Amino acid sequence: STGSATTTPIDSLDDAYITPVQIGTPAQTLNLDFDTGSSDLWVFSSETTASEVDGQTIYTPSKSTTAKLLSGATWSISYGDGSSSSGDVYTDTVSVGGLTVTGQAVESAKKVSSSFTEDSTIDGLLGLAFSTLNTVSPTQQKTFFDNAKASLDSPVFTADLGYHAPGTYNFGFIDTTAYTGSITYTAVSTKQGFWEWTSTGYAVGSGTFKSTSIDGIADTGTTLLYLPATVVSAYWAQVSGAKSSSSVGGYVFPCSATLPSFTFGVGSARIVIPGDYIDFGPISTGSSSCFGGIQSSAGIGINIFGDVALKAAFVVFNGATTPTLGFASK
Repeated sequence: STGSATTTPIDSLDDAYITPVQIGTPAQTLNLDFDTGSSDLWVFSSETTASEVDGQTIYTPSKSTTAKLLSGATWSISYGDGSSSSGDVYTDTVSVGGLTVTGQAVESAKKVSSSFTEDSTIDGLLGLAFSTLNTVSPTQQKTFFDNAKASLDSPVFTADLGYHAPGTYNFGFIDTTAYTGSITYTAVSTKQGFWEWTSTGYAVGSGTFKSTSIDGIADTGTTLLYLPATVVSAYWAQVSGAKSSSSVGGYVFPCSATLPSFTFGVGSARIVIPGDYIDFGPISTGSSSCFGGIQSSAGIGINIFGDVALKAAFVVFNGATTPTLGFASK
């Protein structure tokens, strides 16, 4: 089997992407944030504290004839931006772009933190990291991809995120019309539960390529590109007026700037992030100070190839027995 679903930016900055997901019988369609940095499929629901729901579409298990309470199971998760949610668990039928999993753990939110409440466009998350990170207790649950893998034509999914435009998540096949040139595959460590890999270096604009190993994760749930402070400093030094602001919480730059591109290495191959991808707009409405899309990972504890990087590529998440990551230009 295969699945193919369009994923759509939630706002004009590509702060995140939502993908429609069918849950239950009859289908309840929720717009979920496909997150290769986590491993829980959770949703706003009929069980979510009413004051914490503001415009999201909710899953109502009692209206689904295939929903079953997973007795005793609870979940609780926190993300790198400090947001969180928790609740109990159902199993139900979940379909993405024509691909159907029965008995998928659907984690029903009883509580969500303010950032989720305040974001009316995201109805929940669909985790695509490794199932070892799944937070369900006392019986850990599998991700949608893990549950689907054996049924897929090929044990892969691909992320094709758009810049200020829709893109595609495919399951079970590689769309050879969706990228240019060749796909370069690179090794993955699953030891931390992430799609963790090692970039072979970087360049800033038209500058020479610096060969250096950068360990990081391919994380569709993170907006920006988080890299070592040395790298990030080298990038922003090429932007007149750019500075790191502790008050704002990262590098800012004059909105009047034309940003240089940023290249990252995948083996011998190169992915070029156009400068425009690195502009995340005024720090506050009407400001002429703009927030940078490349930020320091110092104090995160890990480098993160977030959407800023991934949307410049066609990315293969290969879930074969020995997982690997593939990147192509597009």
